[PDB]
Amino acid sequence: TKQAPGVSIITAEDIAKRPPSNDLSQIIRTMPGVNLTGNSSSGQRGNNRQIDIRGMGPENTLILVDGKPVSSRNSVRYGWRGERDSRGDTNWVPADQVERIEVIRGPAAARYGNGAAGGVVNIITKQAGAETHGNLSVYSNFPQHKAEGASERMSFGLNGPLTENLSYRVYGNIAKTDSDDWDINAGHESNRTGKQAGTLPAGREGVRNKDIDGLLSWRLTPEQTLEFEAGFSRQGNIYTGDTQNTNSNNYVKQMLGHETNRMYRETYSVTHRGEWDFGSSLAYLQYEKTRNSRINEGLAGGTEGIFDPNNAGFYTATLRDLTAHGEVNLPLHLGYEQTLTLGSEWTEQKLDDPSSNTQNTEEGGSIPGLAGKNRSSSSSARIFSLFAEDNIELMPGTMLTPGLRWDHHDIVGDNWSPSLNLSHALTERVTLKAGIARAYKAPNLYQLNPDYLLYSRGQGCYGQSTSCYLRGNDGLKAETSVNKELGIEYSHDGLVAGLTYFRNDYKNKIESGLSPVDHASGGKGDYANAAIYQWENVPKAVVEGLEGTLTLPLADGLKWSNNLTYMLQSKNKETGDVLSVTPRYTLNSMLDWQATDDLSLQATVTWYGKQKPKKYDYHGDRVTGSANDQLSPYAIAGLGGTYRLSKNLSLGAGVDNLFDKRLFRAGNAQGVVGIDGAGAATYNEPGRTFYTSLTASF
Ligand SMILES: [Fe+3]
Repeated sequence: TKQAPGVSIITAEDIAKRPPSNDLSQIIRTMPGVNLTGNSSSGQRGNNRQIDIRGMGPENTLILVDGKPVSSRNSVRYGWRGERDSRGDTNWVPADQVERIEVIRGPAAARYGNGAAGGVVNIITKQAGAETHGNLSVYSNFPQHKAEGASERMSFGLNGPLTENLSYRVYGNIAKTDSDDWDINAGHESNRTGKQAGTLPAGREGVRNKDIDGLLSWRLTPEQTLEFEAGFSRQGNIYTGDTQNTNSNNYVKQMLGHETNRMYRETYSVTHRGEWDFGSSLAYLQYEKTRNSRINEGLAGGTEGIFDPNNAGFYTATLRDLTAHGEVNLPLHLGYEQTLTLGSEWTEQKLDDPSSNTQNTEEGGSIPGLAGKNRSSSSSARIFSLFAEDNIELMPGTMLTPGLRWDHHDIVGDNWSPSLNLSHALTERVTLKAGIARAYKAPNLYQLNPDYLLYSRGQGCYGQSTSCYLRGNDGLKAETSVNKELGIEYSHDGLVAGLTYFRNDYKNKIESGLSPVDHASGGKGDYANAAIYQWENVPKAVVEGLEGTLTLPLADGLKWSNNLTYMLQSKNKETGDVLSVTPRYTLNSMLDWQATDDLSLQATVTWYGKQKPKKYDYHGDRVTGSANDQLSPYAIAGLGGTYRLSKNLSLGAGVDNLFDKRLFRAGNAQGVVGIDGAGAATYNEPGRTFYTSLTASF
């Protein structure tokens, strides 16, 4: 099936029947245990939501394409409140060239190591067969309300042999998601007075995509396959007024409807695959080079994450990420039947960011050990990793899987991530699964870097009103999490009923600090001798909830599917505030009718529970008025169909959000001077939207 405890498959056929506008987050987020959330609780860049597994935040969600990491978002400045002005890393592969998506949550994902603390999303592409095939896929949606941005998408694939031992596969995508109108949130905004009167919290940023991938497979012997692939992708946005704090200036307005960030992503990969008697082998080299070109922003207080009109123009941040991986897999025959996997991994992240490191110390006064001007643009970390998984058959139908991962991070030091995964047949229809693993999170190159320096005159300083600096800290420990999960599943004649409890005990979550470690010397007026905070390790945090799935065959042609997320707890145990903001629950419900041999029909309902904002502001003081606002439970219904015209041509058509339930970003979560908070009202939910699709394939 598509749902075991801790794991979900999305198939090409699923993607086809619930087409995404553009980004895959749309369909990935409907898996149990998965939300579409910001990383922390500020609501900053709140229309830029990314995949979150079990409320661990999206920085703890590792995105792979065919087993190879995507790290491109690590090229976007990481801000004071743990958000990047990034659309995430699930929009690099076009929907219609995906074979399947694998989502691995909690203890079963730790084995993947750095940044799999929430879990892994592996986006798997269609490959060549024994013959040549190819496809041409087009999708086009049509919002009821014009304010909301429509999406258009055209991709092709082409795959097959060249020789007896030479296979290839190529695809290309062109797509565009129009931005929401600059004024979509007008009349819904938080109360804005004085200087900030007239300001608006923005709708969804638009994106233009260009994706080209080529792969050559070379199986130069019976037991030896060698793969070369290159990826060229380009996302340029369509700006619609978004700023960190929802303030505006003149440069912002000048740029409405213009490209203000472009990401170029280049991937080259060498992969050798072995199969012989003793067992299996895999090793790969990926070089990911990301260029993040965007308009200079300020790094101080209310000027953090607005276009800086004193330093107008684009800079380019450059991420060179290098990944090499080796695994062999061994069948073994002993007192217990088993399979042993042995592996090394090596990664290098070089970040050149010529803008992030430029906050100067004149106003707050200077910081011993930090040069106020011409600090290095450069950050880097290498992790070396060794691991062995043992997949032990005790008695047929029962598997015990212990694995040890050891990682050497060249700054933070040594990590030991042990794991144990049990699956037990209690019956031929019932399976119990238990798992406890310690997953691993390396500090990001922003958190780690003593040259990375933000400033506030007070409004963003914890436990005071005075000026303060926030500073990078190479003294940081890595974040570790003991992800526990206990689950049970009945599966028989496509009847599936399962429920999982998960608890992740979260140690040394990295976060803007609560106590000054120091005070600077000198600078201007009341702002002089500002307090110094660094990126700190929070001792303890907890997430806890329930994943459920229930699939009933109503009739032979008719299938009723349901996935449930219920979030019990999400607590920073130091401040007692929430980590993420997620709906209390999420129920996704599909009815799938095979109405003919040729016609298939789909009704879907998604129910979102209550959403509560953070209780405390940047000061650590309790928020008041509209900063407390919660979002009521709501549902989104949709109908669709796919009418097969020939083995060569299929048409799709449907309506997302049938009953036109809409939500509007009112701003960030808390109040600032002149800008009331918006609590949980931090994102735009789009209204009724018609769509059509056409897929031609040999
Ligand atoms: Fe300020």
